[PDB]
Amino acid sequence: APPAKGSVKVLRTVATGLNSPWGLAPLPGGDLLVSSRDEATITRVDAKTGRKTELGEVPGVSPSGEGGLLGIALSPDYASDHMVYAYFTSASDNRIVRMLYDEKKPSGEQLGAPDTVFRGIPKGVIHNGGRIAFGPDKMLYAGTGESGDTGLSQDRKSLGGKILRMTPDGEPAPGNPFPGSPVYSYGHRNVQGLAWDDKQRLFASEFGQDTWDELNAIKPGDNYGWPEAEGKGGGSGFHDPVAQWSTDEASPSGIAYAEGSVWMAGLRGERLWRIPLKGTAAAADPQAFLEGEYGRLRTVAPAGGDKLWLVTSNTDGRGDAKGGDDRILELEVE
Ligand SMILES: O=C(O)c1cc(C(=O)O)c2c(n1)C(=O)C(=O)c1cc(C(=O)O)[nH]c1-2
Ligand SMILES: O[C@@H]1[C@@H](O)[C@@H](O)CO[C@H]1O
Ligand SMILES: O[C@@H]1[C@@H](O)[C@@H](O)CO[C@H]1O
Ligand SMILES: [Ca+2]
Ligand SMILES: [Ca+2]
Repeated sequence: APPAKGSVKVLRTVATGLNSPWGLAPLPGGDLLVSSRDEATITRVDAKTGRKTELGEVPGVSPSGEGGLLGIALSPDYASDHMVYAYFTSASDNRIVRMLYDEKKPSGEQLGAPDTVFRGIPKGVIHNGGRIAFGPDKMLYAGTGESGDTGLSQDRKSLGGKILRMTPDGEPAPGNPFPGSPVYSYGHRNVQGLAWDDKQRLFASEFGQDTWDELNAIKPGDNYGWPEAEGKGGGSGFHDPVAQWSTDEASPSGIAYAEGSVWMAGLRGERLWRIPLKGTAAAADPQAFLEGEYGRLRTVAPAGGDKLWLVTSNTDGRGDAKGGDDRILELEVE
């Protein structure tokens, strides 16, 4: 369905001056919530003006290296329950909490005390994963990393190097591949992107080491090969990527599905990748857009129809931040 050749138009800059923006949760009314990894804040961005409101600081966050306040996601029933979920690196682990958001409260006081729904994910200075999202099945999904310990990914008993699927209350999701376990898929290095297509099939981005970054089509119980395999050609028993990229051209974090393609934000690549899909295969060659125009790109989210939100990441410790960084852009895509 999507054309082989795509396009990306930057309609406008929506907001500026964000610090280490990471998680992005589009609100029903058109506004955005954005987390800061290193400041541990969640901030509301007014879509029209770019005006920023600090909701508050998430308690218990311990930023260091790639860890800190990471993915955020609205409850599937957010419109009525006003619950915001957050994945973050604590003193001891990575974990997921939920907080009651009340926009009628003073700035800084808008987040209720966190309810911890899931704990115990391995942490390190690197490879903490951190992207969370609710699937069309109303279950909570989380990408993790192996924390720099390559031995965790293949170990079904370790929460490191996995995609997890749980109830919103933090219990293993009914119908998961392994009895009593929140593990959905394994053999992952570091996963910071999740998105579903129109047929409710999950895709995930992944950072490779020095050779191949990945876009994977995720099936429950499948083994994506890390650390014995990296990129395509993993061998029998391993599930290969839909597409792979050199680490200098990608190093991908967030992904979004829109207009029949996966859109993938590249950090080191400083570019937005388009992967048009036919079923769970690439329909045509992936194409990159915006290379070096806005620096590092971390997060991309659907804004409805042919529109995307895109978040830069030049303030995350590995960029050269320019005046006004980091920013959110509005894109119109094909
Ligand atoms: O191979 C690379 O050049 C490269 C670059 C980056 C980056 O641009 O920050 C990451 C990685 N690799 C990587 O493997 C990884 O897990 C990772 C996590 C992050 C992040 O900032 O959260 N960046 C990177
Ligand atoms: O190193 C390059 C950088 O200069 C920019 O072009 C983005 O892509 C990276 O591979
Ligand atoms: O039928 C598939 C549809 O599900 C979508 O993936 C686009 O490609 C078509 O061939
Ligand atoms: Ca890498
Ligand atoms: Ca793999």
